[PDB]
Amino acid sequence: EEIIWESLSVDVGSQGNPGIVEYKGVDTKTGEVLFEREPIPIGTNNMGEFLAIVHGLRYLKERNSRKPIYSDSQTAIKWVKDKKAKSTLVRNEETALIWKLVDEAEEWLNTHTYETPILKWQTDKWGEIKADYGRK
RNA sequence: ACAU
DNA sequence: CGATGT
Ligand SMILES: [K+]
Ligand SMILES: [K+]
Ligand SMILES: [K+]
Ligand SMILES: [Mg+2]
Ligand SMILES: [Mg+2]
Repeated sequence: EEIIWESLSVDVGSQGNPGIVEYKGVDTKTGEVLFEREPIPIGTNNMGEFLAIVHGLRYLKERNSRKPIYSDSQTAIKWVKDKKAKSTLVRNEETALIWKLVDEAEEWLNTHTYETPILKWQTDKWGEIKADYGRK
């Protein structure tokens, strides 16, 4: 603790895993929805969590904001740190779109800088992240 | 085990 | 119960 309330919180939502994936980012303090990605027909939870963080980085950088990002995904936080999404999802025609977005997110990370802290949301202490989809 |  | 990940 404690929660850094001046922050952006992101989360994935899905219908199946693998399944339809979407994500959104919210103001941690107010819950205001700041961005929401159109659903992607097939992806994994972790790909979506990764895309949500990278989109947050891009959203904050464009707005000259130094706020941190919270994610509840140990996996996606590590993938962003490594600039490499180590997903097991088959690459095929059905998964081409999510894999294109993941490839492009990695490419963005490899061509841009940021100081944004990427912080673990401590669900066990604080409850569900503010960007959660309320589906579980 | 832990994080989803 | 199933799945994605370290
Ligand atoms: K949920
Ligand atoms: K969770
Ligand atoms: K497991
Ligand atoms: Mg999550
Ligand atoms: Mg959630």
